[PDB]
Amino acid sequence: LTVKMGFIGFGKSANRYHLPYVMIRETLEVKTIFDLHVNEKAAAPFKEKGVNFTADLNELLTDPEIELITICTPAHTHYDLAKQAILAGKSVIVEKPFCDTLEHAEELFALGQEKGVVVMPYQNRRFDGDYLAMKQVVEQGFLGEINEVETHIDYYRPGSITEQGPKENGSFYGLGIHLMDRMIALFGRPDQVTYDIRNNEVSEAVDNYFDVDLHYGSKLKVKVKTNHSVASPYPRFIVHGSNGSFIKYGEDQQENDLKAGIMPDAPGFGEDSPMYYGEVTYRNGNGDWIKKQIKTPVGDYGRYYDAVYETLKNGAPQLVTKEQALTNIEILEAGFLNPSPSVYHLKE
Amino acid sequence: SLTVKMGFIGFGKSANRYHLPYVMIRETLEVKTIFDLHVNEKAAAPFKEKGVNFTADLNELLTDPEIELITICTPAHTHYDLAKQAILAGKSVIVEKPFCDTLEHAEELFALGQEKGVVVMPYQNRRFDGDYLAMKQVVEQGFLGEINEVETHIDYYRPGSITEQGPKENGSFYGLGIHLMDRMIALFGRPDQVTYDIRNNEVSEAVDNYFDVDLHYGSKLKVKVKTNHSVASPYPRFIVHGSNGSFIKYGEDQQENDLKAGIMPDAPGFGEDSPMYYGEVTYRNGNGDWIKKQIKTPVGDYGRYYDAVYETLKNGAPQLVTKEQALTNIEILEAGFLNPSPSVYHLKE
Amino acid sequence: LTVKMGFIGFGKSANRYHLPYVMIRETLEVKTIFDLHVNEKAAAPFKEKGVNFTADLNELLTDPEIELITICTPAHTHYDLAKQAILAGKSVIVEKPFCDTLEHAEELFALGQEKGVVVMPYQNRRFDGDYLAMKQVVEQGFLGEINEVETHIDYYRPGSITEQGPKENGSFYGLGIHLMDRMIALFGRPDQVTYDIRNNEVSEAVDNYFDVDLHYGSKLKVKVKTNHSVASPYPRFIVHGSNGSFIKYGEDQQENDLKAGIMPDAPGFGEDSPMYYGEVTYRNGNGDWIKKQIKTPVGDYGRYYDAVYETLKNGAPQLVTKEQALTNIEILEAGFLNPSPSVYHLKEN
Repeated sequence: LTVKMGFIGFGKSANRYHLPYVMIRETLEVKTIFDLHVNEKAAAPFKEKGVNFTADLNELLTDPEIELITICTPAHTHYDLAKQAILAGKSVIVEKPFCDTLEHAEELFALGQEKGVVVMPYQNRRFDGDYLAMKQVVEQGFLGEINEVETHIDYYRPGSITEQGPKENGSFYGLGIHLMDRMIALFGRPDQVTYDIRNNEVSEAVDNYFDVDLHYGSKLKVKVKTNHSVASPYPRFIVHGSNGSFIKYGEDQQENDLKAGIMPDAPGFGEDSPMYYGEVTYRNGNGDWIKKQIKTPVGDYGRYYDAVYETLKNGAPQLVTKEQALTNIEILEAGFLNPSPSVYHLKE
Repeated sequence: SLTVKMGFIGFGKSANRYHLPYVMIRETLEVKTIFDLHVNEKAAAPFKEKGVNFTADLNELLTDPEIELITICTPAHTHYDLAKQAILAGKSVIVEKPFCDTLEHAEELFALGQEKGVVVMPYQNRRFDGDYLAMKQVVEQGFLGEINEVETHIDYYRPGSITEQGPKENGSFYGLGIHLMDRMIALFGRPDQVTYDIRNNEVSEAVDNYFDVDLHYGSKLKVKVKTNHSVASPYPRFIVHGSNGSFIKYGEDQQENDLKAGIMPDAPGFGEDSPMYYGEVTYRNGNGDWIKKQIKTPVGDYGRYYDAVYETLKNGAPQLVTKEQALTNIEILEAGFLNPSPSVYHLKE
Repeated sequence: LTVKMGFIGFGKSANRYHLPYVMIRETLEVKTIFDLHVNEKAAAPFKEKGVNFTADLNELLTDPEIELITICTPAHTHYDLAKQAILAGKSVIVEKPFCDTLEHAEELFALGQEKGVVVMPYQNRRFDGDYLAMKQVVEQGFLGEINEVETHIDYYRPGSITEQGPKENGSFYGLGIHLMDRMIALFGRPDQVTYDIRNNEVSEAVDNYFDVDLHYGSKLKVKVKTNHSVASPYPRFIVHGSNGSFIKYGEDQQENDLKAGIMPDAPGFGEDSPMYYGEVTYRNGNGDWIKKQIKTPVGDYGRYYDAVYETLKNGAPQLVTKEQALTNIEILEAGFLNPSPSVYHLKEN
């Protein structure tokens, strides 16, 4: 059949990274959307087609037909709202931040398990085109024993981050979470991490820069990096193995396209530019050098929902696991355990 | 009966190239009869096996109630005369370039079609060239913001090709300008005034083989249609500049070349652009970040002109080429010869 | 022997396009520099080396040792200061605008001739690397009969020019002057001109855009263009002839290097990036197609001064002739005689 879901929040986030992908997926049915201040203007198209709007949370929470809820309200509300949806017996999707403490994250996963429902952080970046190309190469084996993966998210916005505040407001908490998440889901939990978190423009300002390494033994390392003053781009992904390398330039364009007004069903949406296809350079068993492009997999944030669907409807393992989510939060937090630059050994 | 029954007045080169190959593979467009004083029974045989009937009467075509659409591919000088007969006979008409011999006549045809309750349009297949559809897609997606300029070319490196003097109808502006401006007019509308630079840059007294024409829209935007017969290194096929970025596109639609080479519309990758030729957009988002992208060139298919006609006749879709677009095009075209080049012309209104 | 010179103005333009080049040349000796408000800091490096500074103009004009003066003072004051210098028996170099009125320019050229001195507007851009490459290709003949040249100077500066003012402060007077001067120096006086001058952002503001055509008969035209909203650049030069084309991307970096603090004596100064080397695609007598690159000649604004040295030390003919100067002023002014776009026919000369 289909999955009936509801939305807690009808703001920017829900209208850009969620509804567009979901309103096009028939396996998913947006029955109710909640918001204390629903923008009727934008609500109009949705009201037609059949979705119901309300400022009554209880109305959404106690809807016996709704089985999934996505939380898009501002950060501080997530933990409390997630608990209410779990209490009401509905599976839950939480946009970052998942919670503000590792303890609370643990509890959200417990309550979910104790109520027989799925609870997961929204990790749409697991479906960026470039990441998918990188993941595909690593899984296919071409490069052999992988010794290093470098992943970036840079900008040329000098002077954009000058504000002073808590760690929750810097780039590591805003961007680092996405980069590490998809690398963790691929390579697992690292044994140690090194941090270089700071602001290369205004020392005392919240961090707008980070260079974090995830160490797996002595052979493999994954580097997540962000710099707000990069005019000429680094590859989006760099992979080096015993048999070869994989270098991919160009970032997934879903976000930019969405900000420009292009919807998920427009011609060529999520498709990468041939000039940005990653290139593999490796040697086979015979010792010959093979050099080809990897057609970037189609970028599609909607696949996150397709995954939730499979989990709720056909028992498929959930996309984001408790271990991945927690490992991620631990790393994130340890980043401020000691003065940067620091080194941190993962629990257990 | 779900299809649109049509006929053809003329079985010459253009019909066998830009029309029939596309319509004979479309279930919705049923070609019932083809008129022509000299058919060539050999070139016709393959069509008769598919159902189309041939005749040299013309009155047989304009006479039966089954035919509701006629495309005129006959020589230029016969277009007005024939379009009028078809319209008066109660049929919608598609006329190849040129629509008419004069503006007054063009207005008459549109007026007649209107009082007979039928659709009348000039054939504008180049509104479906791949490069054009890419440029059009970019303008519609708004990456470039406020557009200030568009340059569109149809150039060749054929020195010594145009050398004979002749009437305006025989030159490059009349042969290619119409196409270039028509698709641009479809996007931006009727301009305020036009600038003309029309001549032959090899033999002065000969028919024009070169043109650089600017369509002005206010003080902000202008579209430049241009043609030169002595260009070794090609200009981009399209140049679009706006407040937020640019779109440059090299390479031309290959439908024509493929057709000439014997490749039919149903052939593998027909109309598909070469990746090395994908247009490139360079713009900056609201954040101020610069973005460089390639635009997967939309498939070129002149057959969509007939798909649009089908939707207009069978269903109620708006016609592709409007009366305003067609009349604005003929006017600018004729005005270009009103005064000796270089000159400036203010559109009526 | 050297040419003893003086400067009327110690502003930024004098410290950018003049002194850096002249201070590294033995043939040119900078004696005195005048400015109503010279800042000692920027002057210190000059004090030693032997150059004297004065706040009294007459101290420079009455110096019998000086034979050449360069006017770098603000526009409005060019005619008057140029006249005084000439009346003092000095040859002068005037930065744009040469004069405020045509009659005045004619007067200076007359005074100069009367009292045996050289009078010329400063046109350093006749030495931009790209222009010299285009110029070389023209002289060598590869292209055959030249049918068209397009030359640009664009920026991506949306919302930059927003104030209205005299035509004198617009882009055509500011940039067009340089673009046309070097084209006139090569192709001569055109018979008619085409004008498209406006501000593509705020119609009422001073012009920030121009597309101007110089017509040479019916075969050749030179297009000079400026647009402040161009994200993906046009070629710096485009040349098409009966035998081939020449496309040159990439602008001369002297201005940028100077702007960045690099002096003319720095490693590779004036040298072009191999990736920006212009390309010629032409056909030889045998019909063979030859694709070659043209090593961009070294850009060097100081060559304007070497040219001045040769003319007044030896007998060399001056770089900028009065004909070239007056023709330029004419085209410049005729661009505002009628509302744009318009057409103008140069006076029979």
